[PDB]
Amino acid sequence: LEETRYVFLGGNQLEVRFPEHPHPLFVVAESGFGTGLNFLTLWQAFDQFREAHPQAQLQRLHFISFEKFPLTRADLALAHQHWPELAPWAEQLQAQWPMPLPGCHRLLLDEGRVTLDLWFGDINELTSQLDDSLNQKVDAWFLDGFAPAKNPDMWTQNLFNAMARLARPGGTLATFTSAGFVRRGLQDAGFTMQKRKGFGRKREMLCGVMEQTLPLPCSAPWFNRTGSSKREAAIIGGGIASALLSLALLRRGWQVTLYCADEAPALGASGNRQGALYPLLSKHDEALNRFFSNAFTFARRFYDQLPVKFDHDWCGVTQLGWDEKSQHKIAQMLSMDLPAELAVAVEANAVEQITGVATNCSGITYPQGGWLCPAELTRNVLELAQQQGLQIYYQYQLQNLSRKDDCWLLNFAGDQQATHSVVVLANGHQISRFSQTSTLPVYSVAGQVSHIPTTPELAELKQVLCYDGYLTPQNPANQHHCIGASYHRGSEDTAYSEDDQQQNRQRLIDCFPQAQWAKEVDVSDKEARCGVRCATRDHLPMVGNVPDYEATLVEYASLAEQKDEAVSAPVFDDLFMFAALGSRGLCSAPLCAEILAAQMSDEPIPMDASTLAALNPNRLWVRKLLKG
Ligand SMILES: Cc1cc2nc3c(=O)[nH]c(=O)nc-3n(C[C@H](O)[C@H](O)[C@H](O)COP(=O)(O)OP(=O)(O)OC[C@H]3O[C@@H](n4cnc5c(N)ncnc54)[C@H](O)[C@@H]3O)c2cc1C
Repeated sequence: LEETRYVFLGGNQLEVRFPEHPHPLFVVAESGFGTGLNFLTLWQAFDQFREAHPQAQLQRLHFISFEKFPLTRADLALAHQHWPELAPWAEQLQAQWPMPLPGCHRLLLDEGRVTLDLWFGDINELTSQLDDSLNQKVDAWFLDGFAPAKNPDMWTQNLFNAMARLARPGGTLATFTSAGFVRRGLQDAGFTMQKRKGFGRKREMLCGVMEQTLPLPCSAPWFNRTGSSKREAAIIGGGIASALLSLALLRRGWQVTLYCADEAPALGASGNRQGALYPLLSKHDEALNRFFSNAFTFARRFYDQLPVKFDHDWCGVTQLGWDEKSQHKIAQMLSMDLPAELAVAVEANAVEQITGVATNCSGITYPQGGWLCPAELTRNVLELAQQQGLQIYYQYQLQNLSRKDDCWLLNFAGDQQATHSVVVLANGHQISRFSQTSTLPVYSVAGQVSHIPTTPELAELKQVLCYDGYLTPQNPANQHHCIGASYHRGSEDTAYSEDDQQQNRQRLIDCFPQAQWAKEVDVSDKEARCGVRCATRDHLPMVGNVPDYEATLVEYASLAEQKDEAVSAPVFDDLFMFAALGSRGLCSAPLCAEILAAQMSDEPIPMDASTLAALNPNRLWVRKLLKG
């Protein structure tokens, strides 16, 4: 343990650099996370640092690391037992220890003080897939793992080059090994290397620093994500998206203001009483599946950590093949062989025990999922945000935006205007109401969810059912269930429809004609909540810089043939969008808020270049332009 401190903290001059670090955030990357020893050690060091030097500018730690073969958290725990001194940190690390899914996993520890990005996979396979936003963001490197002798496999020119790419100018690195090919390899990668006495009986150790500013690669500029240098932003919003975002920004030292068109928040699509938390898995869409898996697990972690009162139960969500198409989608999902803590098959006989209700058919189950009250969540997250200093103006409806020299002029309804440095459009299905956004491949889908009274037999239902519509367990606070899914493409109408009311029960009955419990559902009270989803085909949100449609057509007019020498993606200055959350919003919103707030602050974004491109707003125009 003292050798850990020596090698990795000492080798990077961290205890000295910290209090002199002229930035709010410090970024550290690690070739393997192993048992998490190095990270815990560093975390302790960081806490001691903050405790001893409150005046210091550096308030936040960011730690990126890789593990190819993660641990079961039981083994992680009893591994952590060897170092009792670190317990108070390790416990936290365990509390949030992520599920063994591929890709990037963000953990928010110590209420944001310490951010950990765990990438599960082969580090050499993953360096390729890392996002450009990560280039030169790394202040210090822990090059660690099994000794080069006895495991040369990890130590490759690939790795050295990658470390060189991510290390910011003046950034450092340290490793326990003095091995030659490592030194010369790191020198080829562009580091300036120095030997240093090893710890105790061991021999010389290596540490170096990047003493030059290398050229930044920018592989595919049409997809690239830029932030802002300005720290003051306005959000147009009042739904879950805006709330989560505002937390994420305030956390990062942003001065935030929210304008909402309605009297209160959560009167848009986020206004439901009960809504379902679960991932959309795809076997044949890589991005979609990656994103929903990681965003779903992050979502649960986040919701657990979030210090807010909101009705909810994670009771598990069960999805039944009631017919062919469904049985088949389910089948594919089960064919992709995923950890059972994510999704697992359920036979028709087990279905009654698990859901409390007999569907007379098999299905799949997401055990970590459930229902939550989105309206209460949004409302209360916003309240928390105001405490944190969020400035909210209700009844401000944004009519149009104009770009002045250093800012954005916002023109609202009712003769009101504001002026802000940065602007984010969070406003839901109305995202397209502005000239800058009018061409976006998003569309309105109105929908109606019915509020039904609970009954002794329905009270037996322990999980959210997903069939054609969906039926939630009752929320005991109101003694009702939500049952829903009315779907109208192209419709912005929020008016109650008796047709939809009736179709909500109908779908259920139709899916389980033999089931007595289902006949219990009673919509006769004409009670429902209606809202307008903003959707895309491909089913992913649009999060990032608002692209300039015309410029994007003019430039890129060729692309194709001309893919080199291309300009960065044409974009409006300091204008970002968080939108097209679909029907899956409670799942995607937290990690999106993270991705966007990270992007705007020029910090590390917790996701790979591909899935990120899959989330990008200029997506369709760009891929159509790539060919004809
Ligand atoms: C019928 C239905 C069922 C759903 N089921 C689920 C579910 O099962 N699981 C799940 O996770 N999600 C569900 N959702 C929600 C889905 O996730 C939505 O996409 C999500 O609620 C979007 O929230 P948002 O913050 O992006 O926009 P919204 O919640 O619609 O909020 C947009 C906000 O922007 C404001 N605004 C609009 N224009 C302006 C302007 N010009 N100036 C100022 N303010 C403006 C509005 O006041 C509004 O408050 C459901 C939604 C509906 C309608």
